[PDB]
Amino acid sequence: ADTIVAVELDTYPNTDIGDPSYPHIGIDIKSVRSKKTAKWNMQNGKVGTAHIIYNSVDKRLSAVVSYPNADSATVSYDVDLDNVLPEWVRVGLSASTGLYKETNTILSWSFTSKLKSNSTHETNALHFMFNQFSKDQKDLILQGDATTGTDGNLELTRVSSNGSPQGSSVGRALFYAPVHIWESSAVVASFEATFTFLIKSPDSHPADGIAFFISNIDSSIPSGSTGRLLGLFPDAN
Amino acid sequence: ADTIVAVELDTYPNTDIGDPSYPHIGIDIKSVRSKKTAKWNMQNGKVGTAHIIYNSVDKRLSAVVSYPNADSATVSYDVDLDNVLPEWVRVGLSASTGLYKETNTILSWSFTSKLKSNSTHETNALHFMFNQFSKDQKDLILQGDATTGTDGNLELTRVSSNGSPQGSSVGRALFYAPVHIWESSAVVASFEATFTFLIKSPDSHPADGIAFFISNIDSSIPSGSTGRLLGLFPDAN
Amino acid sequence: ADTIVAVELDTYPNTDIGDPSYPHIGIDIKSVRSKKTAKWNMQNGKVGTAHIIYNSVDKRLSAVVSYPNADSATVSYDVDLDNVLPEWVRVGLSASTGLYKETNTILSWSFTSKLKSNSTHETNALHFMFNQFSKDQKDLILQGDATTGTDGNLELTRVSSNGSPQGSSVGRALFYAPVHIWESSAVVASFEATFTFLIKSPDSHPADGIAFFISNIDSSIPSGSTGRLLGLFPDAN
Amino acid sequence: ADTIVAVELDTYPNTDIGDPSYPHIGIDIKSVRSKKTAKWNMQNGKVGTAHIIYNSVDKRLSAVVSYPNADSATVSYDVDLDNVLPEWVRVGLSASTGLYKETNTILSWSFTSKLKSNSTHETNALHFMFNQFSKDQKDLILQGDATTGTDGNLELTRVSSNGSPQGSSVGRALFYAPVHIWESSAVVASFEATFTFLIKSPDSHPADGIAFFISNIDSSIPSGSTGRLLGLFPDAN
Ligand SMILES: OC[C@H]1O[C@H](O[C@H]2[C@@H](O)[C@H](O)[C@@H](CO)O[C@@H]2O)[C@@H](O)[C@@H](O)[C@@H]1O
Ligand SMILES: OC[C@H]1O[C@H](O[C@H]2[C@@H](O)[C@H](O)[C@@H](CO)O[C@@H]2O)[C@@H](O)[C@@H](O)[C@@H]1O
Ligand SMILES: OC[C@H]1O[C@H](O[C@H]2[C@@H](O)[C@H](O)[C@@H](CO)O[C@@H]2O)[C@@H](O)[C@@H](O)[C@@H]1O
Ligand SMILES: OC[C@H]1O[C@H](O[C@H]2[C@@H](O)[C@H](O)[C@@H](CO)O[C@@H]2O)[C@@H](O)[C@@H](O)[C@@H]1O
Ligand SMILES: [Ca+2]
Ligand SMILES: [Ca+2]
Ligand SMILES: [Ca+2]
Ligand SMILES: [Ca+2]
Ligand SMILES: [Mn+2]
Ligand SMILES: [Mn+2]
Ligand SMILES: [Mn+2]
Ligand SMILES: [Mn+2]
Repeated sequence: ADTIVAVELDTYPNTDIGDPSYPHIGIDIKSVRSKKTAKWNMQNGKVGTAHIIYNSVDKRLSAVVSYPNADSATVSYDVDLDNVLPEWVRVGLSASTGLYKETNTILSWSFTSKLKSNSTHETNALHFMFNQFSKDQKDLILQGDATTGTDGNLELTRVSSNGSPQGSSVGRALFYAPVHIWESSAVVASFEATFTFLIKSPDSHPADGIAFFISNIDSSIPSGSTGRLLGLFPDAN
Repeated sequence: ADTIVAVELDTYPNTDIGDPSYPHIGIDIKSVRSKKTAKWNMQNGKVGTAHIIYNSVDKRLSAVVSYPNADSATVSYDVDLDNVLPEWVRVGLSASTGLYKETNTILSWSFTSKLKSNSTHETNALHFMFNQFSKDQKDLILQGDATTGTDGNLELTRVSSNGSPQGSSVGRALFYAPVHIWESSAVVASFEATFTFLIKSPDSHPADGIAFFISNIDSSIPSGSTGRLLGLFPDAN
Repeated sequence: ADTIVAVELDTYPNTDIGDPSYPHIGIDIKSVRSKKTAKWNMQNGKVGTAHIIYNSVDKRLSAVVSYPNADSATVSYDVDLDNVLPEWVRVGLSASTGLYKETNTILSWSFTSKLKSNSTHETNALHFMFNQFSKDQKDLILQGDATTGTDGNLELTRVSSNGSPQGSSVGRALFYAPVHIWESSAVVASFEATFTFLIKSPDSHPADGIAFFISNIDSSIPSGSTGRLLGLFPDAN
Repeated sequence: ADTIVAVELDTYPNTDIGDPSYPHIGIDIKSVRSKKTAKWNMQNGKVGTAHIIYNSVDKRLSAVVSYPNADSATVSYDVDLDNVLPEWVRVGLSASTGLYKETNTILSWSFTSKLKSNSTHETNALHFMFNQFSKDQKDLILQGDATTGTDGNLELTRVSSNGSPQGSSVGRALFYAPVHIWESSAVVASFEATFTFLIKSPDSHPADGIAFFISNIDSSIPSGSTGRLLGLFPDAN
């Protein structure tokens, strides 16, 4: 199977697979059953911002999700990504819907990764910033139901011609270039990601969520990973 | 054939195809026969720096090449890249040797491209920076004789186990992700590239040169493009 | 007197001092009487974006001003800033009102300057980005009527408690640190600035405008420079 | 007195004030008696690199110091800078010598700070990068014995016309613009700094060290702070 590290923005409480009984953010290390979660007051129809950070000095993956004028939700987990991911990865966004549904609309996405050796200063970096998505956007790999360009946004899951979100949908967008996330003899490595999103739904209990993820380069949507599996995992183990 | 825009650092005067009678820098728009050149005092065995810039307001492709303590060489050409390149491209470095030879060693390479629409501020960007090259560097497409990792450098053309450069060699490195270089309704677009290089040779007249280039995404080394064709063109038309 | 280079967004046609008979953008080199202008269709009450660029290879100061869905206004002028400005400068925004008036509200302001020598690669840079202004924002020098913090914006000229703009107002904001804009032996130098703005007015002919400017470090608002002088010049020479 | 947070690169073991018995790196929060230290194998005459990082999610100040081909030294301390520093600060480098001495030569210094509110995305940033220092470098405040420009370097402490370091010296360089390091309602704030340095000495036990520091805006060298006090503190409390 793929190898996945992710930050989930999980809108739907699947208590039969260990979710808490409320919408939540979580750190997922090789399982949908998050290693750490925090309560998240998702605001239906408002634009939110997610920030994700990591560095190899502290070996701590952290995320903060906010809406204007409200308390943020923050979650952190101590993990050494050298012990989890391959050296080269792709980074992406994923989302899903199930019985219940929501738009999984990405309005912007930026990412930076740095890798520094002990040679003097000698540091490599990748940075991208999408504030407008186009169709046929050749620097993204779209998987499943994801589309780009409608109103300049990335729609990870299916929406009808008028903006009604559909159930049983899954889609992802991966940046085209591989990213060098760690190296045996690097002095320091770090990354950060930010995205803004609009989750809107007619349902009183929207579903299923959005995730930022890091995977093996050749990662693909696992069969059946709509709904609670967020396009990331083949099962709930 | 491919579509190529390039800045050549041309070490060898091929006067039978229109080169001036001295080493030179040049702007190449769909032909090896440069649209503009400037005299270049290449310094055998020293580390040089090349800077390339362009923006869609001025529609001027410019380059400056320097060595410490010496005068720089600068060349500029008015060209609207919308009229030459496809919207999506790859960017790369190319080099060659022929009867005469030189190392075509790249010590660093950075690139930034920005594309801004009239939506408020709404600007997309790509930036990469390689100050150390690794082997099996998955964010580069290596073509021909190019290799990475030896002493942390990118060797575009063949060098023997002790650093002796070989004749009749050609090689290129392209960044893996496509780059969005223009768009129909962009307000402004720009790019810049910088690389540092070490051209060393036992020959009194080193050959053939290094180029930074922008091409169709699927560009490959044209058959026979060693020597004076710099890995870029199939012929000298 | 101060030494000023500026890009003016001039909302009011002062034909008695050489303005064209329409709102316009202009390049001002040591005089309010622009060296080059272009027609500008300012949209009362809409958010606009201004981009300004310059580099020492091309020696061309260019600006583009846009509103969503409309044609942009662009102006360019060939000038070598080594011949006009001191080596060290401050950068800022200025605005004014006169008999007629408008809000001169800055929603965001970013700036980057780079200066590279021929030492290998050896390049210095300054970048700032304000997307929210606070009061008592210690990295800005506010002059005249300019205030910060109201709704997170920079109000260059006076606005009443309800947002009504006032006449006969002038104000400026300068970044606190001096900027090294050129050097005798630099290989390349460049800068860019971007700001977003909201000019709104009850008048059918709003006045007077906004400018991005570069000045001697100790620049101050010239006496009497409300109105057509944009907070920049002591007279219309 | 001033308020100081610093990362010390302490070359001389002052065991009478709590230093360990070896050269060390340390995190100093309002005292020269570090809250955390790590052993540091300083290499006389070699160029080292220091990296310092902090973010408000994790509230952890960390530093890593390296020389090519050797193990790095790393130290970290959990501290919420909101509880220690004023909202607005200056950032700087400091160094000293005493009875024993060393060059405290800075070859490069970069810094980035970001402050993001919950307004959508709305983030402010400052970045500077000095790879060459000039004299009369107007974006630095030099204090004490610090000078700039000799061979393009920043010499924090006194060196004779031939490069012999002098005892009983202290000097600092602060970036001119204040930095907004925290805010009451920010969602996330972060900073990073990197510098490269050359500490060379004729002494078998070089002294006293270099520090990166963050202080009240109006900070000045405390009287008598040569030697073990690193230009930072008035006493060893
Ligand atoms: O979209 C929400 C949720 O919907 C579906 O799950 C619901 C139901 O169909 C299941 O039988 C029960 C028990 O597992 O859970 C729900 O009530 C699935 O599509 C699921 O993946 C998704 O999270
Ligand atoms: O590497 C320099 C140069 O070498 C070869 O060209 C030389 C010779 O072989 C040719 O007959 C003449 C006339 O075209 O030019 C040279 O002297 C080629 O490999 C060439 O592509 C290359 O530039
Ligand atoms: O704010 C617009 C304009 O208003 C004032 O100028 C007007 C008038 O008072 C002057 O007598 C005439 C002739 O110069 O021009 C205007 O109609 C001034 O405040 C001026 O600076 C400003 O641009
Ligand atoms: O530069 C090293 C060190 O030198 C001086 O301290 C030495 C000596 O003069 C003192 O009497 C003893 C006891 O405190 O310590 C040293 O051996 C001072 O300049 C000191 O600040 C500095 O670290
Ligand atoms: Ca769930
Ligand atoms: Ca040639
Ligand atoms: Ca006017
Ligand atoms: Ca000490
Ligand atoms: Mn969950
Ligand atoms: Mn040529
Ligand atoms: Mn005018
Ligand atoms: Mn100590």
